[PDB]
Amino acid sequence: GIDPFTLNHQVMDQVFDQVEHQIAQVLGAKGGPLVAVEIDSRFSDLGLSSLDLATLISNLEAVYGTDPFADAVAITSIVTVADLARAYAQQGVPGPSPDPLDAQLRDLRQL
Repeated sequence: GIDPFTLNHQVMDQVFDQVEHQIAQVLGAKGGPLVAVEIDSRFSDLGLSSLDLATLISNLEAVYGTDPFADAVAITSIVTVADLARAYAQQGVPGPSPDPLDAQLRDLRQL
């Protein structure tokens, strides 16, 4: 039986499996040999180039319909599989304010 603590691993594994399938899709479509996706592996090491990495993200975005720019604001922080998976693993929790105008109303307590 799963616990809250192990659920963090489950959700991380969940997005990992998704990413793995998408990586195989990318390399498979391009006609390149499918490399084994290790969680601590670098996308560039798996065979994903700068453009392919961006494509991989978009392929995952098109799955969930979500894409956090909060923590994943720095594309250079997306190096290993765990880095990209981490971003989408933290899905379901309100982080930044979706609207900056109402966020302004929260700060602006004066006239």
